[PDB]
Amino acid sequence: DHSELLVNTKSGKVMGTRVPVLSSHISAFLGIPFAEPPVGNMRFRRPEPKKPWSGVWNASTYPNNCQQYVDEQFPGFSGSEMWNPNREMSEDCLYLNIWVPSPRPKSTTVMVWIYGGGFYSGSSTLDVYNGKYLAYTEEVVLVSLSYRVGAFGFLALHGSQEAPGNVGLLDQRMALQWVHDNIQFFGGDPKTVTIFGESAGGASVGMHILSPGSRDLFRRAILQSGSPNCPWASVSVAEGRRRAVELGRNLNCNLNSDEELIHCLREKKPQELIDVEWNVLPFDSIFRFSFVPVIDGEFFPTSLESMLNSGNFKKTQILLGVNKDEGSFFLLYGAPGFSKDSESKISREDFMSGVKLSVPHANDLGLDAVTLQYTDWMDDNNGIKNRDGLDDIVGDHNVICPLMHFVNKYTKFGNGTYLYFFNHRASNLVWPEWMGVIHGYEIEFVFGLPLVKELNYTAEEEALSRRIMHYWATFAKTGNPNEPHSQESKWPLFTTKEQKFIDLNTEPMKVHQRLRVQMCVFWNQFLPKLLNAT
Amino acid sequence: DHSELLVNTKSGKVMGTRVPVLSSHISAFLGIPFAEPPVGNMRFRRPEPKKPWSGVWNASTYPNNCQQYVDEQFPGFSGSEMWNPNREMSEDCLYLNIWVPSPRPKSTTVMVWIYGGGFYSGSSTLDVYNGKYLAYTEEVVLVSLSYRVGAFGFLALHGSQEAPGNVGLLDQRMALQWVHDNIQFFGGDPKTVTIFGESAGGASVGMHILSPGSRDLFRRAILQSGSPNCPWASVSVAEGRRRAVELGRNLNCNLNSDEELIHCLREKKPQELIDVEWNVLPFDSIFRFSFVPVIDGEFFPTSLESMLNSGNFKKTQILLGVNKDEGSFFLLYGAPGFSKDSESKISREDFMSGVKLSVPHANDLGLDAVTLQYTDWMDDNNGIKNRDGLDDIVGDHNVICPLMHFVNKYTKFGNGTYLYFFNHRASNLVWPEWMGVIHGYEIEFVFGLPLVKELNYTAEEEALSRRIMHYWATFAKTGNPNEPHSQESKWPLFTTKEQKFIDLNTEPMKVHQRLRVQMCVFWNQFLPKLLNAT
Ligand SMILES: c1ccc2c(NCCCCCCCNc3c4c(nc5ccccc35)CCCC4)c3c(nc2c1)CCCC3
Ligand SMILES: c1ccc2c(NCCCCCCCNc3c4c(nc5ccccc35)CCCC4)c3c(nc2c1)CCCC3
Ligand SMILES: *[C@@H]1O[C@H](CO)[C@@H](O[C@@H]2O[C@H](CO)[C@@H](O)[C@H](O)[C@H]2NC(C)=O)[C@H](O)[C@H]1NC(C)=O
Ligand SMILES: *[C@@H]1O[C@H](CO)[C@@H](O[C@@H]2O[C@H](CO)[C@@H](O)[C@H](O)[C@H]2NC(C)=O)[C@H](O)[C@H]1NC(C)=O
Ligand SMILES: *[C@@H]1O[C@H](CO)[C@@H](O)[C@H](O)[C@H]1NC(C)=O
Ligand SMILES: *[C@@H]1O[C@H](CO)[C@@H](O)[C@H](O)[C@H]1NC(C)=O
Ligand SMILES: *[C@@H]1O[C@H](CO)[C@@H](O)[C@H](O)[C@H]1NC(C)=O
Ligand SMILES: *[C@@H]1O[C@H](CO)[C@@H](O)[C@H](O)[C@H]1NC(C)=O
Repeated sequence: DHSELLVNTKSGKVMGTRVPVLSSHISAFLGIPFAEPPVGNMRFRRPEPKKPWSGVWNASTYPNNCQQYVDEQFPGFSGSEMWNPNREMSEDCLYLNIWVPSPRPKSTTVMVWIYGGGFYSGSSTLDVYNGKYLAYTEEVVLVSLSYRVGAFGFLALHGSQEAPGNVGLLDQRMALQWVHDNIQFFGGDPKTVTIFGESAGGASVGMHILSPGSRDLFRRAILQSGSPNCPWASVSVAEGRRRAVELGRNLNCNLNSDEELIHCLREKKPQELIDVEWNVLPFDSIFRFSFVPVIDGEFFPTSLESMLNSGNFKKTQILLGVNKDEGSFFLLYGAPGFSKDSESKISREDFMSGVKLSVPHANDLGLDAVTLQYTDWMDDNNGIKNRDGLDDIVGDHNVICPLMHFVNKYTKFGNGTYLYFFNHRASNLVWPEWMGVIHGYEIEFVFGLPLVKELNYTAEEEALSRRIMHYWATFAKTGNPNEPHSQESKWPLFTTKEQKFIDLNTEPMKVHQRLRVQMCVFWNQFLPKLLNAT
Repeated sequence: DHSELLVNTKSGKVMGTRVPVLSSHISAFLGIPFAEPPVGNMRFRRPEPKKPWSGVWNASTYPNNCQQYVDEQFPGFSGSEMWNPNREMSEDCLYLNIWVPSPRPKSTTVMVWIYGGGFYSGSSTLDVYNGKYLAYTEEVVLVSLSYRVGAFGFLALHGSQEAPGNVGLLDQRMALQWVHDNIQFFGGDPKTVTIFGESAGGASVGMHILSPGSRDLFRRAILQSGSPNCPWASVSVAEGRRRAVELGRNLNCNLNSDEELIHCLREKKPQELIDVEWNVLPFDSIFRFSFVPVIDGEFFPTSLESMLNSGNFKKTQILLGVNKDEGSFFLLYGAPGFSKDSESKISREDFMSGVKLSVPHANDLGLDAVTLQYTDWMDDNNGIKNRDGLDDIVGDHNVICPLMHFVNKYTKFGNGTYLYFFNHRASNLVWPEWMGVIHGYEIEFVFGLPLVKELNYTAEEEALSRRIMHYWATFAKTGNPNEPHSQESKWPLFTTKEQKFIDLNTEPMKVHQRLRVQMCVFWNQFLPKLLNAT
């Protein structure tokens, strides 16, 4: 061995780079390969482990991002563009990044970040996912992985080994296997790996908790605004096959066999796929994504609900939560009457339109039930109430209530649950006020952006960020976000009986109980019963 | 003619009696016949007009009450016994009573009282229905009528002219015809007759508004805690026939034809019928009564809802309303966990039991919907909340929400609607506090009991009574409860757009809008849709 930036791993040697962070410096190993390029005939296939290399892999720069749909709704607007790929796209995109304190630790807590983006997009290289603040401030080794999205990751033709489904999740698993096998060389402890992620990454985290083939590869878990049972995070194998054939149909493929369909899809340029990906959804919907995880009998041995009910999952500690206005983004992008530069007060007809888009699988009685539950009939033409109503419908149904169902099912068998409600609206938010505390906007706090002066956060936002980062890292280290014997207020354990959680914001800690219970009884128990009966 | 107590009517002469009232005196003509005794072979038959008589009918004393079930739940307790027959019972019971100011007016406003009691009980002669205070204080001629209840009034074998159904309602119509024909001799104006009643009497009032054969016989209407469309106030002709045959079956009757069944029922003593009357209900229920009005194609030409929708009803002014805790009585008598001398905090299981009794025609999804609508899931074991919840369920479903549906349908075609919410709990109430403002407990205020010192009301309750009596009588006189050009606060008109109502209590008037709208959308629109689909 020779110097701090050189690490010899089981796949070969890697040379990283020294990075400044908050007046100090750490090491960064960017763009390390964890799988063979899933290109050509390996499109849609399971990933294969990266063949070891001779020489020194240069890991001074970010890798390519996976091939994906790029948002152009607000060209140049920082609010949207901060989510788009900031590197060239390529199918050659299975890489990971590691930020390591300096001096190199010996055996320290590891955190592995799994990006969101609806299973159709996302990048490990975004500015908001820069691991250097968290690695430096909390003294963790912070890994970000990547995985195939869209059809490249989730095209599913169950029965075929050429496009089985779930390959994106197997990408994530392979990176976790590599971390298990190699992170000791960077000074990480492979026995103390926390996986964490947001939205689709939060669902993904839950999915590794459930999947037998993944559970052993990590210790602990954090789920931010996402749950493995969310209504958008998986499809049946029949629905997967249906969408894959419809994809073929949109590209004039031969549909006579899997073999013909796959061969045709493998010859298309990546953009051809992405150009028609959104055409295969079965309903007029918002918060529904075309190529997502499939309940295949393999990655997931049975239905998610039967797994949760029977305790068929990894038993460990989890820390998880939701933002106050999870719905607002999806409505802005997808529902009539919502706009970025308006207050977006919603008429009764835009309301009813929005209900239908939000619960696309409901029949008419079901839509009446939703409408009744969320309408203030003493004031039914209030545009603000209609707007916020629909924001709650989308948030509750797609994020908060499936998370609460997960949390209640998990807590029965698990070894410690910590639950949060993030309701701080950042002082420098570029999105309009009506959108509130937006899906994804806790991530900048978790990654320490407010510690960076030039980004224009307040001092109280810096404090909030430091507190969150320290909850997250102390939890990853110990299974408990609270500092042993500190003076600070204690985040209590969520238990089956008392169902406690805390808010996360710049005000003194407040403990509450039974997060959105009234609505979640509707979404989790009554409505599914209504739709099954009718 | 000769003196004030002697009146010559079209049926013959009547001698009344002079009655003291509040330091003064008025005349009372008690127990005047309006139909032939509906006895023997006339049991279950339409009423026949009373044959005129020679000589002077002595009308100095109250008539017999109709044959009915007598409440013995709290023997001797004034709260219950004030509702029971206070005269001997007889099938010979079709009489009316008239209270007339002194000196005899010439042509004054007339108010005709139709008692409640679920169509199975009630009496014109109760102390709480004594018309002398209202007649004296407001200078109206106050009539109370009677009508056959239970099977005697409502046994229905559609197709037969021996027991057609609705004969009790035809009793009421015959008394109204007699008033139309004869009240001028008492100094009443037959062109200005208001019919008013409570619970089943309120439903009955609505029924005469709807029925073509009754509409012409009165001018204006007042409905207290009852609506013609209430779920307990009518049955289909198939359900009527079913219950009449089951009545036969309970009495070992021959069931081979209507002719045989009726003949057998006509030989029974009245008590035999009453002893088994409650056995014929199709469900385990509260707020459901065995022999009630039938939707026959004659009294009611079509379904009540089609009548209301098409404007097929008398167009006039109406004044109507509800009490705050309409449910409490039915729960006390009928639901587990409610008792008179306890606070009646209700367990979750007594709650679920009570929901089932309250909505006996719902399937299991429907019961889940009701449960969800009325349960505070942040506090679901609160015994007080469970108690009050069920009190609201019973009240909303059986009284307030059908009244609100009636009020909204009527107001579209009608000529002026005044709506109230009576929420004063009397200072001397003998029932427990949990029961609140009980079904029937506005009646003592409408009839002026609080003006009587010995009855132990407060001075503010006396004021309330006087205000109510004056609303009721000014409305009966003019079609508007408000005094032209007075200084007092104005009860506004309920309109389709603004849906205003007032509270009635001892505090300054408050105007509100959209009475229990949130719950009434559930009962009136969503739940019936849910039960029809499933
Ligand atoms: C986590 C991850 C990402 C986030 C995010 N990204 C921005 C979301 C990008 C919006 C594109 C939707 C159009 N979705 C589409 C797709 C296709 N075709 C389409 C064709 C027509 C219309 C829409 C289409 C094909 C490929 C798949 C997508 C944003 C937010 N939070 C996030 C939190 C908050 C607000 C702004 C955006
Ligand atoms: C308007 C009119 C009457 C009212 C009233 N009357 C008191 C209500 C009497 C309770 C009896 C129910 C049992 N109903 C029953 C019947 C039969 N059999 C039964 C057999 C078993 C059990 C019950 C039975 C046969 C005949 C029909 C009834 C009361 C109130 N408000 C009223 C307002 C308020 C509280 C106290 C009572
Ligand atoms: C998490 O699991 C640990 C250990 O498996 C639990 O700690 C045990 O608690 C039981 C009962 O209180 C004791 O009998 C054991 O001695 C404990 N084990 C150890 C090693 O401490 C702990 O209670 C679990 N935590 C939660 C929140 O369920
Ligand atoms: C009740 O009916 C009366 C009369 O039928 C209504 O008064 C009429 O109002 C219309 C339109 O404002 C006028 O053209 C008539 O001249 C009025 N008639 C009389 C004789 O006054 C009255 O508006 C109705 N009230 C309600 C509340 O609907
Ligand atoms: C590694 O490759 C990157 C690619 O841009 C380059 O910028 C850098 O100079 C290279 N460093 C070394 C040590 O080869
Ligand atoms: C911070 O604020 C300045 C001054 O208004 C502004 O010009 C700049 O764009 C902001 N910087 C960032 C990184 O948002
Ligand atoms: C009328 O009959 C009643 C019946 O009790 C009786 O009390 C009263 O004395 C009679 N009065 C006359 C004038 O006959
Ligand atoms: C009125 O109050 C008195 C004194 O306590 C009581 O004894 C009496 O029963 C009450 N009277 C009535 C009519 O309720």
